[PDB]
Amino acid sequence: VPVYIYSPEYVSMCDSLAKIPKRASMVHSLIEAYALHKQMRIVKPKVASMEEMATFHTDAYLQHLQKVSQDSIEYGLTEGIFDYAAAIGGATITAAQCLIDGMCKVAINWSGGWHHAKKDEASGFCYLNDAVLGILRLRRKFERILYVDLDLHHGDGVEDAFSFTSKVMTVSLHKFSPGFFPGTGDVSDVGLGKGRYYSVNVPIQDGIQDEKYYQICESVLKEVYQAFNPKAVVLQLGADTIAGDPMCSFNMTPVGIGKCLKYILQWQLATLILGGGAYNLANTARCWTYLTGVILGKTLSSEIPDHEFFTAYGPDYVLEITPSCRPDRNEPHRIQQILNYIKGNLKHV
Ligand SMILES: CN(C)c1ccc(C(=O)NCCCCCCC(=O)NO)cc1
Ligand SMILES: [K+]
Ligand SMILES: [K+]
Ligand SMILES: [Zn+2]
Repeated sequence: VPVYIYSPEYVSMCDSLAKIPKRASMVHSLIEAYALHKQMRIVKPKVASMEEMATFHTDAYLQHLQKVSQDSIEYGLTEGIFDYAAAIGGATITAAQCLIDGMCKVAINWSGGWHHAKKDEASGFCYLNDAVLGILRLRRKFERILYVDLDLHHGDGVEDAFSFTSKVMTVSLHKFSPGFFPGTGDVSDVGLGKGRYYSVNVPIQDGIQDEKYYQICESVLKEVYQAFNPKAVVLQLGADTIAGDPMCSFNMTPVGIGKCLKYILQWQLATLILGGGAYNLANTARCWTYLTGVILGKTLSSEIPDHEFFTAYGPDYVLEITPSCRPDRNEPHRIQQILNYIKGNLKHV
């Protein structure tokens, strides 16, 4: 039975210092309104210790972050932000611990996925890279970890953490366009040194929809699985790809993301599920509730059930999201060229 990382205090903490308010409450409240929590093993998250956070971040960065939370320019830098970051990092580590111990094959921290943070630098509103911390916890048991990042943005912090190693392969599908954050992650970015070809990047343009996205994702993950043979997976599912997000870049629905998730779940590997960037509150809850249903194999009712935040689901009050009427800017020949480039990189793996 999947593990669901959750406590009322954790959700309150996540919404107190969140970049987007009440997002954690709405996601959990919708999952609860669909009664999906009854089909999962609810595990209270522990708070990450200083030593656990220092598995990736430097002592100087963690000490400075802890002080200002009580030369910030140097570390890419709010009251209480350190306890917030330690709570989210501890939640992802707790999920990874559940996977190590064989408590489950899928463990979910929807409030995690803060993929931009570097060892000594906050970045992209990420003060602590819980995805890296979770991978490093999984490295206690699993020899090869696959990190898949389906956020709108390039998972640069996670890729940079493992750029020099072949024990962790990072795969990011993201918007890539001059001026678009964080600006890295071209298909030519393949890692460095012993990690060369163990970073995979799929640059994508505005307006992609469910069918073409899944064709790209399935093609990449199929070749990655055969070449890399991962023993565990960490999957980042930032909902800022979803139609109606203020980012207004991709044109996805949770159904397309869900097919990517299903393809990974079929591998039967230990799988750590994370959230990520997401800026439409109601659509974020829609997406991650639906994806929770996919994890559980359950079909959900279309009408948003009556619950605390029902009035936020206008004007339609249904779970389904409709794509926006705007163009797909992705040229099929550019996409194929990217797929050819990646296939050639993975022959080296
Ligand atoms: C209030 N408002 C509309 C905004 C405030 C800040 C930014 C921004 O700094 N953007 C640059 C940093 C982008 C970080 C993206 C985080 C993300 O989703 N990563 O996956 C933009 C808009
Ligand atoms: K991504
Ligand atoms: K790597
Ligand atoms: Zn994002």
